[PDB]
Amino acid sequence: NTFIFPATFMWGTSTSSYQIEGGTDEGGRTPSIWDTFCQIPGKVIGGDCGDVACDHFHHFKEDVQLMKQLGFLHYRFSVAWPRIMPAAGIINEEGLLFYEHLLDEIELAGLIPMLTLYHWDLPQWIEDEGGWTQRETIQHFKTYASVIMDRFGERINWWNTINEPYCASILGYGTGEHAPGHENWREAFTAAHHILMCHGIASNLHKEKGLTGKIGITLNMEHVDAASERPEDVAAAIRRDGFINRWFAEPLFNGKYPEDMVEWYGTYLNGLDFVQPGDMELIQQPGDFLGINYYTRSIIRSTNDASLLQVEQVHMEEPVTDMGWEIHPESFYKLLTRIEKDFSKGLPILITENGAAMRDELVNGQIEDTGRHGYIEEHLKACHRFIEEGGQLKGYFVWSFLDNFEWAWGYSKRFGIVHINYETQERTPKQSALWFKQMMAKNGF
Ligand SMILES: *[C@H]1O[C@H](CO)[C@@H](O)[C@H](O)[C@H]1F
Repeated sequence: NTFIFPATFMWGTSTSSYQIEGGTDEGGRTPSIWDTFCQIPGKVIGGDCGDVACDHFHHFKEDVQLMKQLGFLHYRFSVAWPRIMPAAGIINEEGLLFYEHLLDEIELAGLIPMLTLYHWDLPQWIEDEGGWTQRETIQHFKTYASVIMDRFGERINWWNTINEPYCASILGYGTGEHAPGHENWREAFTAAHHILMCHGIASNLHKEKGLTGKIGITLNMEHVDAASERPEDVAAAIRRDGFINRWFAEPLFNGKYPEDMVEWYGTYLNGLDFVQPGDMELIQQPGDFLGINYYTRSIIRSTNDASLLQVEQVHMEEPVTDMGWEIHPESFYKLLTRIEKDFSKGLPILITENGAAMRDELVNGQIEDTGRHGYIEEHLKACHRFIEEGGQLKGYFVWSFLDNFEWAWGYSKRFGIVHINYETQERTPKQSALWFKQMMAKNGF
């Protein structure tokens, strides 16, 4: 009973610029939308902000070194837009420089990087103009994406255009739970449209520059189950499915929005007026791979409330993380299968984010995060069953190399395999991290 992964399975770890970097007002960086957002009372637990965070801006050389010794060959990070374009058309050399020195270390250590272009930290000066609700913002992204592709490109093996368009649009302008924090469904869908286009934008700039590195977008997807066999619950699950999965996957591989969902939104879509000629075509560019982020399945029931979807999420209390998320690895194998079947039916699948947050305690310099550990392994068994069965999964990046700013949850939630002591900023690998190093060694378990 062993699980040996492919010979070329890419193993790595992922992080995000605002979530770890710190150095918010250093090197010319100007405020991002989350710096404004974290300041609104009640938006983020304990009022935590991305101020300092893990301070990766100063400890990066050690962190990359710490990765190598940990056994990792791939590292996915993101570039802080506010660090590159602190203002309308200016290009901050000091910022392009930080990532350069970072890349030096990546290569010096002998690792293969994956640069994520957009990971929710939009420049506040851009949100001032209307942010993602304005087509013009797509032009500002083109500017940003070109600079980074020209300044590099000859050193990037994998390009990750947008990380989870669903969060940045639905949660950022619709539910108000992420930054900038608007509660307007007409904006959320307009924003989802514009961010989805920025994926095409970067994919075009990619072909024109003739870069050789791979390119793909990242969607957070979730397997959905109906709460009961009642017709309304089944309909409820369908809606939730199109809401998170189909509304972003459909345009990516089919060049269209889910018809059923388009109807359910109706008025809020304003008749798809935000869609201009050539937009859908621009958006339908799968690229060389499809990045996926998964954590747990959702159990859905119907309600007749005042919410957009009118769906309720049954809160499974059985085996859950410190975040209250159910631990159902079966659903991961199930979601991966459904992703191949539709949409990627062939195209390489890369798991750009998978992990869990548990309560961590130090026992004489070591953290026995048996819980987190069991979570990675079990979910890896699902990826293994997908493979072996014909699954095109070519990689897996454990989410959070280090504990970091967990958005609205702040620092209270730790996804790291490496412990961060925020009073001293010192790093300390968790048992789960040691387990991963051994695992990648034998390339299995
Ligand atoms: C994947 O989800 C985790 C857990 O919420 C976030 O910290 C990452 O930014 C996201 F890409």
